[PDB]
Amino acid sequence: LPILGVLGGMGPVVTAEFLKSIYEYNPFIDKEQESPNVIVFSFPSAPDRTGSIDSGKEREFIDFIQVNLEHLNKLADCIVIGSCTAHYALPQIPENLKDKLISLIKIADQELQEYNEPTLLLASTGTYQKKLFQEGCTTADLIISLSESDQKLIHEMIYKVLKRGHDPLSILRDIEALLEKYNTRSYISGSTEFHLLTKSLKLKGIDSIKAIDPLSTIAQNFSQLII
Amino acid sequence: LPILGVLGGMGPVVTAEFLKSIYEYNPFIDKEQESPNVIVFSFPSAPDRTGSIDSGKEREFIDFIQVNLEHLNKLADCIVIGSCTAHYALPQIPENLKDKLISLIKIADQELQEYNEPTLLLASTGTYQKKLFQEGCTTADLIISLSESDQKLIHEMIYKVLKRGHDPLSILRDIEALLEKYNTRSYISGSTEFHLLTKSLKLKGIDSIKAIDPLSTIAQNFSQLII
Ligand SMILES: N[C@H](CC(=O)O)C(=O)O
Ligand SMILES: N[C@H](CC(=O)O)C(=O)O
Repeated sequence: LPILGVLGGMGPVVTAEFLKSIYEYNPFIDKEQESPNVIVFSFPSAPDRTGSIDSGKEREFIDFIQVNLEHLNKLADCIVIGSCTAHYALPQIPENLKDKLISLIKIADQELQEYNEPTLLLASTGTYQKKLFQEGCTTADLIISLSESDQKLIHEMIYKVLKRGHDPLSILRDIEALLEKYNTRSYISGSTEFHLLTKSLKLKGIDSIKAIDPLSTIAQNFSQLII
Repeated sequence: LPILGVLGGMGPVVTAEFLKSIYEYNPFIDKEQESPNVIVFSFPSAPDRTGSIDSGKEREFIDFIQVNLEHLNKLADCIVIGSCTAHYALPQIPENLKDKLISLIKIADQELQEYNEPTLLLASTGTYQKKLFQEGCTTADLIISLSESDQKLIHEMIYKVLKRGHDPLSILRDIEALLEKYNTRSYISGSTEFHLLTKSLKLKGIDSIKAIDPLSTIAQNFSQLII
């Protein structure tokens, strides 16, 4: 049977919610033996991703990712890292451990190709600084980049609201204002913590915003993707 | 840093919710590097626990638990199995793999000693048949056992409602009626799926019922228990 391995804890709140999403979107028909097999390493003790970018101890962070990829390579058939920012480590990791990896950057890119409309990349300054989406996406011309001022406001939303488990709907007004400002009906979850907002919107039946949210997509399409 | 290993997927819905509970009840102060480190094996492909009791393939089920305990023994400092029923396998597993194990039966027993009032064991027929609580708890005289008719109604709640992810509050009326019938203000989560009801009650501020719910307790007391 096909096993998904999640290297998560980045942050833990969204890591936990992602696991809920998997079984929410893959309900069983008769017996729960049908349902997805998943291994989660929720290690919040990973050194902060955006924090490690402003240090010589990117090295420390890349080691974290490498050792845990070694462990999960032995245990899982596909792997996901529960942080977009964290994908910056991948050029330093040997090609063999990235064999099973399913990139959140690539998943985002596939969705955006199908959607084919300008879309606002909501992400941390560190994700922006590492230019993961602009360098990684075939659809980069459809990505609207936040200004530096708005990047910091998003960083503030992620850390002061979403990572601390507060109601993701509490930032919806600020987000509609950004979408309205940058003149788009659509966002990319450049930070995985926007999985939490994506869920709260779907739950509330707000279908006016189009979320390109890789963790949602991985959950929805678990049967097809994991083999 | 201290790592909790969860052998779960039994069922997956409650396994996912338990991981949410851990970070809900252990919010970080400044940085999320503070937060709990957890490994989850959510394998719903485990053969049904109550189902395996009515077969010669208890053997198949005990092997599942043993191999996964071997894996988690190498990776974690404490282990929990996310099924009460599943604890029936433990007499067959060698003492060395049970070193790190934190029994849900024992955790329930500790809580009930402190509470010290008659309490209704809500559980599957298979948990009842294996007599895990009556044989395992020092406080067994405080446990009120369901009749066989009511055991089947609970089995129906677990499988038709809670395991399929439906609103745990949808069974609250039926549960108040059982507590009222057996003349008590208190239940034991003999099935782990009653973690889901315990959460939905705490969220709704219903403090009239006292839940002896081991997964809640493990989450609340993560710092103290995990070392
Ligand atoms: N939430 C992660 C960054 C992190 O907090 O590690 C991301 O995808 O951007
Ligand atoms: N939910 C489990 C039984 C199971 O479904 O495996 C229990 O604790 O009873």
